[PDB]
Amino acid sequence: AAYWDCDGTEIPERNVRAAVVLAFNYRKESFHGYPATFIIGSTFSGVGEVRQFPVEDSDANWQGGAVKYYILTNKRGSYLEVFSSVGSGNKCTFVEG
Repeated sequence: AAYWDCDGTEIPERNVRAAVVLAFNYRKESFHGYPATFIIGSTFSGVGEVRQFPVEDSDANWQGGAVKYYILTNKRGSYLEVFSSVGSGNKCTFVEG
């Protein structure tokens, strides 16, 4: 199975896919503070509405507390990236299989 490598920790692909659909399920900042929204006129304007929603490295979906990893996505995931809440090395790498 594919996965994302976040600074030496595997984020399961199914968790990222779950975060895409959860991100667009909730009103802005209403599910334990998330999702963040980036609407028309924002730095994401050209890709359509983008949302930020946290993701776990474990067999669970996020629902409160510290945010260590997160996704950015548009509704269809035609834009989809995964990040860790660190500095320089924040972007996670997609690994096929």
